[PDB]
Amino acid sequence: KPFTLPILTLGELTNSRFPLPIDVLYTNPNESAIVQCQNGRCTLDGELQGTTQLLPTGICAFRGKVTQQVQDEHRGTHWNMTVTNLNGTPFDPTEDVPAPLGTPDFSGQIYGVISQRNTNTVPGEGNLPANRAHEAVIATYSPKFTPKLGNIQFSTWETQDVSSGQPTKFTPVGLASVDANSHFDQWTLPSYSGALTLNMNLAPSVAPVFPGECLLFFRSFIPLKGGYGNPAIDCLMPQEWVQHLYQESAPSLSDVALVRYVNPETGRTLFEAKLHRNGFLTVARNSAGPVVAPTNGYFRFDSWVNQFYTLAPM
Amino acid sequence: SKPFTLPILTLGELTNSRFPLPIDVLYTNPNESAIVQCQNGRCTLDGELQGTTQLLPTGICAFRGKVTQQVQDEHRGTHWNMTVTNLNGTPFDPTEDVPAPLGTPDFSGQIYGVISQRNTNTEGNLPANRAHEAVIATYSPKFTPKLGNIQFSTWETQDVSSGQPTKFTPVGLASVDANSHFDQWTLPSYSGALTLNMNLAPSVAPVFPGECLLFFRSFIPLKGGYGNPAIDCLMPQEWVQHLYQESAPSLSDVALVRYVNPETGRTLFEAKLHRNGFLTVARNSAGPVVAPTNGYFRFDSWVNQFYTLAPM
Ligand SMILES: C[C@@H]1O[C@H](O)[C@@H](O)[C@H](O)[C@@H]1O
Ligand SMILES: C[C@@H]1O[C@H](O)[C@@H](O)[C@H](O)[C@@H]1O
Ligand SMILES: C[C@@H]1O[C@H](O)[C@@H](O)[C@H](O)[C@@H]1O
Ligand SMILES: C[C@@H]1O[C@H](O)[C@@H](O)[C@H](O)[C@@H]1O
Repeated sequence: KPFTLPILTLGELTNSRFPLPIDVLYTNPNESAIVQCQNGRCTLDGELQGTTQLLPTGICAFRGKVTQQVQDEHRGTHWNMTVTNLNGTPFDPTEDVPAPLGTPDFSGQIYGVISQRNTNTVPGEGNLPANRAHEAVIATYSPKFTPKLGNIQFSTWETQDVSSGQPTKFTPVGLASVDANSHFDQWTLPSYSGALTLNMNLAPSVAPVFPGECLLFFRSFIPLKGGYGNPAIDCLMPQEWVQHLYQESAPSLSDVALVRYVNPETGRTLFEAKLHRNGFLTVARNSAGPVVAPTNGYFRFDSWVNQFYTLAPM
Repeated sequence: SKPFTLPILTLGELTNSRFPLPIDVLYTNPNESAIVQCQNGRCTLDGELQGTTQLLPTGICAFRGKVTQQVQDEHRGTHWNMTVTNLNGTPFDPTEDVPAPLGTPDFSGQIYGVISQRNTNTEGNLPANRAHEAVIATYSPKFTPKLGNIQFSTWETQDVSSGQPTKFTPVGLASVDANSHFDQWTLPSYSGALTLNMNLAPSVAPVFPGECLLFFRSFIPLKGGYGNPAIDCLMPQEWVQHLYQESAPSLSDVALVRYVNPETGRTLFEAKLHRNGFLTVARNSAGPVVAPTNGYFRFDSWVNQFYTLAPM
């Protein structure tokens, strides 16, 4: 079965690591961190890895139940919530994944909304349940961030109106802050089972091997609740590619696919890239920053090549 | 002729095309009195997007633009006038043959979400940001997205900036009380109340007796109050994306599809997938379809509109 990519253009793609549109292609050759994100991880023959799942709505989402308000040294009102799988089934800590699928894969203060729809109903309200929603922040670097253990902590500005024991949804919106104390680092993994514990079942790190090549990312700018900053989240492949590869399950015929970024209006190749078996791109570029190209561009699969192939410089 | 196909995503791998929600259940309501004419999640089987439908899951019920004016509510809250652009940032051209900017909500209600802003200009060199909860009343006379401007309301009374890039991220509904006018089949008046909506995707309905529409239903969060609101789409967003990609010619008015249990390989029921992009089943009851969420629709064959469905 022939390998293919979707023909979605850049303006028709979304980020696999946060629910955002793709804004720009981006490189950063001098990156010192190990790149080992756990969302948006899928091999070219369709094997999901890390905490990757298929739903755009599941990325950095949680589902579970608040248990109680809990004490924390930091500003705001804090709440513990048990988390299930996103489909509502209990999370089994013995499954070979790093954390429930969809769990955030970076250090930071994730801003969003916690909502609740009670289980118990009121006969006088037409047998309908009570609801509430409030802004919330999940500090994924917190020692109380233990999604692999089945529970996480979030904070609210709201001091009282979060109910114990009720079905709870976290909808991610952006970051609370990127100030010095907010520990935003997109390449630092949370400790999924808590402070001082080793993460397990991780999708592998990715890196260029060939001289003069660097990783190519699909970058999205992420909203901020407050403060100064222009934070971005870089993914290895957009969510649509994860969905496409998963569907197709086409055998990989070598370790490296040649892809060309094409202008569909002019028919011209703007540059070429290696699409590696483990699900990431490299290009021959010697600079950091955006790739300035029209957002109607798209990657076209050309052929299977190998580690010895020399890319034309971008 | 390029063969027609559906994705092999199961129900638990699908999302709603009318609000950013996972699909929870398949659903019927044969006795629905409303005309069904939603404008998001509209795609013909040969890949033609219709209504306000666009491809991004992040674009559904999203807005992008700039705030122009602050107006205090007479009682509580603050209203903000927002010019809106296309989601890709380009100016919205009201002369384009669409009902409203793609992604515009397609139902009456108070849509609850978060307005966020990242300023354009900067003596530090990083832009200032803010976000607050917001509500967009799509039934409001000030909801005129086809004219390039809408209004949202906030609890926040001051901290929303004019002339700065603004994003609305939808989250759910503010209320489904009587005074909140939630009706998922009532279209907003995209240009205001006394004006006719234009360029609409057509209404959908069974043509053959004994059939009813089959929906992909999602439950939508509420900011407050009592309720268990739901939003029904004709096809999930992944089907819109797939059909658009494939652009396979339609070889009859109807693609017969079977909902299959892959564990047993058995067909649970069959449905008609109509050319204009919607499902009907032979069912004479309302409510969820009780089936495993690892079930999925498989394309069987092109059939005629006169084909008689096996009763569910
Ligand atoms: C719920 C809280 O309301 C306050 O007025 C705001 O200043 C905070 O940002 C937060 O939204
Ligand atoms: C930099 C400042 O951050 C704060 O949280 C906001 O409330 C202000 O509007 C401003 O953007
Ligand atoms: C910003 C507003 O803060 C208040 O405390 C809350 O009661 C409202 O629901 C809203 O979130
Ligand atoms: C019915 C009530 O709606 C309000 O908005 C909420 O703040 C309460 O917790 C409760 O659910």
